[PDB]
Amino acid sequence: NEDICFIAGIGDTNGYGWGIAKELSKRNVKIIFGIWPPVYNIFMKNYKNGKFDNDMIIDKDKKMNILDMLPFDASFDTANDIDEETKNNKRYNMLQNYTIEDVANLIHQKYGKINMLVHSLANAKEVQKDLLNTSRKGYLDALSKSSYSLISLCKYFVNIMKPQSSIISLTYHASQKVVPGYGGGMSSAKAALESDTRVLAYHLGRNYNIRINTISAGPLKSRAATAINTFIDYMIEYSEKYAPLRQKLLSTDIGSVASFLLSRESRAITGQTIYVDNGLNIMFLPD
Amino acid sequence: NEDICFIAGIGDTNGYGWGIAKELSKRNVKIIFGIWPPVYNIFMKNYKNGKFDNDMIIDKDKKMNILDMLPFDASFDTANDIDEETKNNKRYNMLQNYTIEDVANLIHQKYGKINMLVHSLANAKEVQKDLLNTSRKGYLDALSKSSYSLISLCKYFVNIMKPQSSIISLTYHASQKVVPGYGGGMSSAKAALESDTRVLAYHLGRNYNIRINTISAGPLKSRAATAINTFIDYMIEYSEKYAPLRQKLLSTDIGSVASFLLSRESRAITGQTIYVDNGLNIMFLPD
Amino acid sequence: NEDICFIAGIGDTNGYGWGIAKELSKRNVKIIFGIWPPVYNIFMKNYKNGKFDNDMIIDKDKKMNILDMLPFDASFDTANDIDEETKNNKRYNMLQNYTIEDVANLIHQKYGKINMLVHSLANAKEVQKDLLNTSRKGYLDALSKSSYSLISLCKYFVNIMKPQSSIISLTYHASQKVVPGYGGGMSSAKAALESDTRVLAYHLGRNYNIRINTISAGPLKSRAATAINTFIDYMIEYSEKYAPLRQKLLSTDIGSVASFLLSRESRAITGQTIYVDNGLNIMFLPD
Amino acid sequence: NEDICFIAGIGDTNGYGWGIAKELSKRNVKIIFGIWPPVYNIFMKNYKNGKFDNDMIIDKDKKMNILDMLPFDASFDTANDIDEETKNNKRYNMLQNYTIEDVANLIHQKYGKINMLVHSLANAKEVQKDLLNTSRKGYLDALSKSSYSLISLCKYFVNIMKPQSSIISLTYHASQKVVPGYGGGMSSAKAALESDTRVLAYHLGRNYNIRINTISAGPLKSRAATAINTFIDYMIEYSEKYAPLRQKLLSTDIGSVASFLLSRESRAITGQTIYVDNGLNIMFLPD
Ligand SMILES: NC(=O)c1ccc[n+]([C@@H]2O[C@H](COP(=O)([O-])OP(=O)(O)OC[C@H]3O[C@@H](n4cnc5c(N)ncnc54)[C@H](O)[C@@H]3O)[C@@H](O)[C@H]2O)c1
Ligand SMILES: NC(=O)c1ccc[n+]([C@@H]2O[C@H](COP(=O)([O-])OP(=O)(O)OC[C@H]3O[C@@H](n4cnc5c(N)ncnc54)[C@H](O)[C@@H]3O)[C@@H](O)[C@H]2O)c1
Ligand SMILES: NC(=O)c1ccc[n+]([C@@H]2O[C@H](COP(=O)([O-])OP(=O)(O)OC[C@H]3O[C@@H](n4cnc5c(N)ncnc54)[C@H](O)[C@@H]3O)[C@@H](O)[C@H]2O)c1
Ligand SMILES: NC(=O)c1ccc[n+]([C@@H]2O[C@H](COP(=O)([O-])OP(=O)(O)OC[C@H]3O[C@@H](n4cnc5c(N)ncnc54)[C@H](O)[C@@H]3O)[C@@H](O)[C@H]2O)c1
Ligand SMILES: Oc1cc(Cl)ccc1Oc1ccc(Cl)cc1Cl
Ligand SMILES: Oc1cc(Cl)ccc1Oc1ccc(Cl)cc1Cl
Ligand SMILES: Oc1cc(Cl)ccc1Oc1ccc(Cl)cc1Cl
Ligand SMILES: Oc1cc(Cl)ccc1Oc1ccc(Cl)cc1Cl
Repeated sequence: NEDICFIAGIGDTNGYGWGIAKELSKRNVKIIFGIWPPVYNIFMKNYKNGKFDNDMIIDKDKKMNILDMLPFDASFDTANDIDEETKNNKRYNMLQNYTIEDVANLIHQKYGKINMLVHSLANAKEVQKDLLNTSRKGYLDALSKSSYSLISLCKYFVNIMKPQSSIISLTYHASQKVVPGYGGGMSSAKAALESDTRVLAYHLGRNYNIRINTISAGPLKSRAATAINTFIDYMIEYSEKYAPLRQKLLSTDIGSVASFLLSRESRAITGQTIYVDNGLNIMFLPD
Repeated sequence: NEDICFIAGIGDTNGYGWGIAKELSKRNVKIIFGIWPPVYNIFMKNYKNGKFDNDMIIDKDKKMNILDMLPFDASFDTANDIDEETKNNKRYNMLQNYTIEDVANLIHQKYGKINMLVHSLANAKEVQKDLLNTSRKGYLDALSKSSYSLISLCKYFVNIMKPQSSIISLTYHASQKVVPGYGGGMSSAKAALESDTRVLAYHLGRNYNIRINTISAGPLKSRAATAINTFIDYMIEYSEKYAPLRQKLLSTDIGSVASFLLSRESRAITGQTIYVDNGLNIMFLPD
Repeated sequence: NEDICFIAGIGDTNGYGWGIAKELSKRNVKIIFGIWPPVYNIFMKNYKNGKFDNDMIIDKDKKMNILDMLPFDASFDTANDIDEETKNNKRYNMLQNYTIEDVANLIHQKYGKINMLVHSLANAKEVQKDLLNTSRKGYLDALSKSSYSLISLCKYFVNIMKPQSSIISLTYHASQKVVPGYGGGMSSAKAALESDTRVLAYHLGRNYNIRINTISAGPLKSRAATAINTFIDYMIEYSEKYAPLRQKLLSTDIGSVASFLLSRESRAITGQTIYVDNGLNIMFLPD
Repeated sequence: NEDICFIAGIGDTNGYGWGIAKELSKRNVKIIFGIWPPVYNIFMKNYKNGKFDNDMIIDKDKKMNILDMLPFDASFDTANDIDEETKNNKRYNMLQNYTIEDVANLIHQKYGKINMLVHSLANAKEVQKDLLNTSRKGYLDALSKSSYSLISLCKYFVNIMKPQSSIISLTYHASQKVVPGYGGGMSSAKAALESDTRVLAYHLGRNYNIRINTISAGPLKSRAATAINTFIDYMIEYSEKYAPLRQKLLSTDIGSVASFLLSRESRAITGQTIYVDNGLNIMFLPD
């Protein structure tokens, strides 16, 4: 009965955010996209010109249903946080209500309360450097955008969410085991995020009866995966060769798990890291 | 084609087996019950007598569709393995073809290939003794009926299963953290079950493209729970007071997760221990 | 043969840093203290006036041996990071060579290379708030001082350390399980630190043949423990009542583990979180 | 008083038992060997013949001081438990008092109370079969000789131990992550051992103030390793290539950790699985 989900983190149809949007669409959930300003206009132009029409197809006689597309920057908690330089940057100057709090309000004003929230974003200026070579600023940058954004998303979205709502984010196993190449303190950020998921599950469960979990996804060749210098090709080849299930991992494989976790079906699951990675995580060595 | 699930471990309607059966029925999965011989004839009597009618109600829609109900003993792998005493037993004498292999063959003969397997059983003759006071015979019994039974189930059932099939079992957090009353080597059995789940995931995944996972449930006042040392009333009271989600854990809460994990929706998840306990496992201590 | 250890984080003799210093002293390791400027002068004055003389006693006819006491701020990586305001702050104006890099150099110039390094510090402006109420600045503050400080300590100290050197830090179980009261993103910081310990173990082991581990200590009534608002009294009472070993946890209990980990005895252990907490961590519920 | 350690699981000098014996000897611990009857007389022959002389050398200082060497079978708890076949066996007929209880009594009769206990043994009749092809008899054998043996050891040995005593066993990471050749239910046995370590820690800690821990060792080319499926040459080659610390793992590396955990130095550590594998366990995949 009128399910509304806000997917924070979508710049195209090659990431998990898209896969999550498709699977939720299949379940008749109304989709609102939160889009980072640097790519917002290139996203809208593409969409308008029907460049994603093929990607919105679900099976046959069923195509995706996007309720809304909003500019969104998870760096900024409230309008008062936006530094003057960003406020007048070429790509930010034409946009408004793009902070975490302002999007929360905008959504509420326009559609009332929502019941599903997705954290599908991450960033680190120095992802290309290893932990040892990461500067304090670069490290704090990764934690701020990749980790804290989650806590902020919750602080502000819980006011516009109904009890028994569900919140998921996306993580990676480099938090628990060493993955060379996953630098800039991204591993640090994922560890924090998985730990924050537990602490948040406590507060949100007790105070609001809201669930929060995180999906630790396997490798997908998304735009950001390529920014890591290649790393992602190796990860994919390795996973397809050594995982219990040797099959290509699709963004919709994650989508359908996200979808389950966001629905009332998973009402007794909260605070968990759920692995959606073809079982790779359970392996010790290659064979 | 429809789906067929064999559920091994149903003795009444107050356990997880029944709850898993209910949820799969919502999805129109044809259900087959594996019933432990000692309680087979009383179960049949209660069923005939319409004592479960109410518990088989799904909603205005339809009622639980039970394909078949057969006697099943996880203590014996093949007909050869049954001893004199059991063969000579009041309850078993009147029944036949209840060993793991016999049941595989019988299901297959009658209904063909299945695609969903549920291990929802456990036993430990010395459950009421703490680990230090448990005998070798007692300890190996717990592992035999609660642990190996899973490996046996797989070995024999895989020949009668389709590719892309799915298997689940039930575990408890006592495997990972000390739970004082959970004796007799049940903690040990659960630890081995959770690890066996991984190894099996590797084997079944690579060789047959079949998934296996385990659900770590919170407390439910079932026939078996009632036997421990009351242990279960305490566990339930503690969970409902300190879990992130303060709400009654129902057998159907686990059922709906079991249903997801047994469907194609979770095609990318294998070898995992999913926690369905209202988030109790994430807590360090009472708050 | 001339063992030199730099303990970063010591404001008095009530914290772990002191306990680690005593146990290392007992092994004839030369001790250098790194002291945060806000408490440096009050520390020296106390020491000079023999206020710690009782605390330096080890058994009989054996008293602690402190090679040096240096002002140290783990907020600043190099002299170029120190903001002008701090540089002229009442407590910082009379001190110099107190950044991570400058202490590394100072130590090297004065004593040559060292072989043991201890990270025994932590801080968070908003420790009193829960994760949900923690601001972005407060969260980043905790990660910067509590987590990154470790990575920085390593980046700069590896140049002044011999191969087969050992590095330990101190962590807390709130990283893995929820501990209400452990706020400000300290839990976040500890999770990062435990994950960073693994990544660092990889780089330091391969490139320098240096080990790094972390001790997850139980509750101790240190100065900082009291800053958490009481929380620590509850933690201590709980631990003394429910831990496998019901005995008072002493700073020297941690000291002797640190000491082992820093010695060549632990040459095959790296990247690990070692629990020194009277076994509390292994418990699920109170009894 | 001096310390006495019983080491159960010595068959030659190429295993972990011997390495643990060497390191404890450095500390002047009096060593008692528990030797599996099938290899008792060849061990005695080799010893008399001075085949171990070289391996008993500690340094210019002193040589390994072995208090006693007795026949020990972890397959039998008491004299009553030995069957006809074993009683009738070539190797056993000439020996006596080799059951777990008999050995406890005999040590106690001869030397009094001990204070250090080492479980360094394992067995699995079907180790060369993968888990899916392992029989019930095979699986329960692995658990019986490799798992329960620990619980038995404790039950019987605690009466002959001082308060504040310490116990260790050896495990392998195959319990937590899939290691393809580690069959026969050895992975299962190790999983149960690691969990049993926690439960035992609770019981022994509260009731007797006794600690128990387990060491998860990396690969060592021992008699038993040589039997697996060569599995062990691969494990060793992989470990030496990908572990954080690229150096040969020696039995004495584990020995020195065992020695620490068995001393008062580790009074605050219990119920733990300590990893001594050069940090191999922290790696996700080869780099
Ligand atoms: N792709 C993988 O292999 C993989 C594996 C594990 C986890 N993940 C996780 O999945 C999530 C999505 O990553 P992806 O792989 O889909 O890449 P992606 O190309 O989808 O990028 C994520 C999106 O987040 C947006 N974003 C970046 N900074 C933002 C900010 N400050 N505010 C708002 N939005 C911002 C980007 O525009 C981008 O569109 C990430 O959290 C990532 O850590 C990905
Ligand atoms: N009830 C809980 O609180 C709880 C919490 C976590 C996990 N679990 C797990 O869920 C599973 C189901 O148990 P439950 O809690 O529903 O209680 P239950 O008694 O309803 O289920 C146990 C069933 O196993 C059957 N069984 C016993 N020995 C058998 C044998 N040798 N061969 C075949 N069947 C045998 C019994 O007939 C019984 O019906 C168990 O594996 C249990 O470990 C239960
Ligand atoms: N005390 C406990 O109960 C407990 C439990 C688990 C872990 N720990 C960990 O042990 C470590 C030591 O804490 P403690 O309990 O001994 O408290 P403590 O009173 O010893 O405080 C730690 C020291 O670090 C110093 N410090 C703070 N900020 C610094 C900076 N920017 N640069 C340099 N030094 C700085 C402080 O002056 C203080 O003396 C911490 O990392 C803590 O997280 C403590
Ligand atoms: N070797 C490795 O690579 C490795 C890695 C991790 C852990 N471990 C563990 O270390 C321990 C010691 O084994 P190892 O590697 O030194 O090889 P090992 O052969 O030297 O030690 C095993 C010993 O156990 C004894 N034993 C076998 N069955 C017995 C029974 N029923 N009763 C009493 N004793 C019995 C054997 O006589 C043998 O001497 C084992 O528990 C093993 O699981 C070994
Ligand atoms: O978490 C990820 C894991 C993988 Cl294998 C690939 C991509 C991932 O996602 C990111 C990684 C680094 C940065 Cl800076 C940003 C993002 Cl979105
Ligand atoms: O695992 C369980 C956990 C809980 Cl809290 C309650 C019941 C459980 O299930 C069992 C426990 C012991 C035995 Cl002998 C048999 C079963 Cl079916
Ligand atoms: O980690 C700790 C755990 C406990 Cl139980 C007590 C004190 C601890 O140490 C700290 C906690 C918070 C801050 Cl802001 C600084 C420090 Cl040194
Ligand atoms: O646990 C082990 C792990 C490794 Cl890598 C090598 C040897 C090991 O030890 C054993 C393995 C199997 C059996 Cl049947 C008996 C033992 Cl003593």
